[PDB]
Amino acid sequence: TTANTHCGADFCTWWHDSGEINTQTPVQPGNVRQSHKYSVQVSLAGTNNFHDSFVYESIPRNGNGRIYAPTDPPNSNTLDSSVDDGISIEPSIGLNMAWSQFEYSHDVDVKILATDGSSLGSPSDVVIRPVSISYAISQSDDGGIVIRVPADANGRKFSVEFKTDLYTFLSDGNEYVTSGGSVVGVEPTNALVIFASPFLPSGMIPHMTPDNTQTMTPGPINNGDWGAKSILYFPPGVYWMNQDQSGNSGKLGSNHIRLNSNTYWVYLAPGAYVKGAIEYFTKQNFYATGHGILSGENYVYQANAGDNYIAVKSDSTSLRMWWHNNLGGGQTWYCVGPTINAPPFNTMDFNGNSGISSQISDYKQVGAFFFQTDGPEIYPNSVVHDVFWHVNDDAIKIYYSGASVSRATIWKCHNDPIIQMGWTSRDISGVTIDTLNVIHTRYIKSETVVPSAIIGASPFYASGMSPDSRKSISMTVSNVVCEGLCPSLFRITPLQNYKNFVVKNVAFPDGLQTNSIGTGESIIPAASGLTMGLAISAWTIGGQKVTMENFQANSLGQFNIDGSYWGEWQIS
Ligand SMILES: OC[C@H]1O[C@H](OC[C@H]2O[C@@H](O)[C@H](O)[C@@H](O)[C@@H]2O)[C@H](O)[C@@H](O)[C@@H]1O
Repeated sequence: TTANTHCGADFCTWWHDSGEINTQTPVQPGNVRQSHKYSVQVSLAGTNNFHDSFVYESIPRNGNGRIYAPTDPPNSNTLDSSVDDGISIEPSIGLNMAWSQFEYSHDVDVKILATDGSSLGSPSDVVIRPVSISYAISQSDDGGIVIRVPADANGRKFSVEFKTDLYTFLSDGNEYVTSGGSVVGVEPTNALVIFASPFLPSGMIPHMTPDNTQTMTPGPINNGDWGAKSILYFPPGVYWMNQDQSGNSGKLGSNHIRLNSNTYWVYLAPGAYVKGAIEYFTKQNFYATGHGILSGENYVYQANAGDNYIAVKSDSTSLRMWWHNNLGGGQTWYCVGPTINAPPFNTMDFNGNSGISSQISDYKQVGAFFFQTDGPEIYPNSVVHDVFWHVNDDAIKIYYSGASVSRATIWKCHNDPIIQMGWTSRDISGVTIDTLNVIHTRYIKSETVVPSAIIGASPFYASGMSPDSRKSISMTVSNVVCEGLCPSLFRITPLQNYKNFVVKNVAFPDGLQTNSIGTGESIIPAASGLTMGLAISAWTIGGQKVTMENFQANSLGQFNIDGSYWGEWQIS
């Protein structure tokens, strides 16, 4: 019952005294859903001195089921039967995502055990994704699995996957099926993700004083409790929105934290767990830092913050995990360390002015089983590095110039592309995406409106628009790996020109899908007056090179780029 943790400058783990094993319903407000299957421990490398590290668990629909309002009884099916929330078969197969985070600055051993005492398999049955980074894996005599994790300034963020635990997603091209159809993905029934995080840069832990910092108290977050100081600090503990906007208690998922303008910094301590969402109002540079968790698990699908947090989609008022609707100019969001869990909608949007950028690093998103759970906006000149995002919508939204995304690992469900550049005509240059590891996908359908592809551009979102020949998109995408039977490299509906668009070092080691659903096929249709200046090199599939003689639709590359673009693009 008492956990044995360690927290020094070498490594740091933590626990919660209100962990709850629960695979079916919401956890109690002050409890934290804990893995029903795995325990994780950490020791300095080779010292056999293991310390407990809490393993969190997230489940499709968060135990709430198909409900319209956050006050509805769990699993009461009040959501309209016609609404596809992005979840179908997943609960029946027991799909869930568990994870553990610790901090480190020296080589450690990470030990995994099954909590029922059984064997997880031998080390040869263990795969760690992304496969670009290999680990030494051994078996302890109690049947555990031990992973040597070397010190790394950028940390490590990886999925540990056991052969006998893998589920095979099958699709008939319209829905997932329990047998027959075609294989569209193979991934853990019981996912286990490890975040071996570097300690925060000194500057990203704010220096706190009584007048400087509102220190929160573990328990119900009632309205106004977050105060109006420069810093909102959640020390270790569990916190939960407990009221609606009018101040009525015992209601979960019925409000969010509308910060005062004074408050420019949210700090989540390692071992803080906050059921809520953050909307900033400041006009200075603003911050979300620290190794705690912000969870949307009490919110219903599409929870509408302008309409009592019910399940009615609004592009303007459905709840973001990180939000701003009040303008400013020359602002930068610094996001270093946080994990978000179980977002009900799009995860981040800062509105009001065009003047905004972000520095995002060591930033994680888990338990995003709902549709519309896109990654954060990639505002102009943003620098993103060392991220791990589970998504069931657009992962990397390249809508703005000058941005860099580096060392991103994406775990895709079944909706929209990895990189999204469409929905409207855009002028973009000076973007680099390097070291992109797509470790899972499980597309049900082959689609272009929501592109089932690595690099995609959706057609127009609103009607009555035309493609713009005086706009162009230019970027460099390099060192990409998609693992598993993968979707197409490109599905782009051209809404403007593409020029100097470099795609280099792209590998599909397990091959593209070649089934009758057709998801493996890249599609770039004709668009009169527009160029498709794609320069592709070092594209391999299944270990074999894609060249100018096997790129085509019915060959290896499956690249159905319209003949009208001939000469504008090259594969070498
Ligand atoms: O974020 C994009 C989109 O995702 C969800 O819809 C996906 C469905 O789009 C339909 O047009 C298509 O016919 C289906 O096959 C797709 O599953 C979500 O429902 C929607 O609100 C979002 O805009």
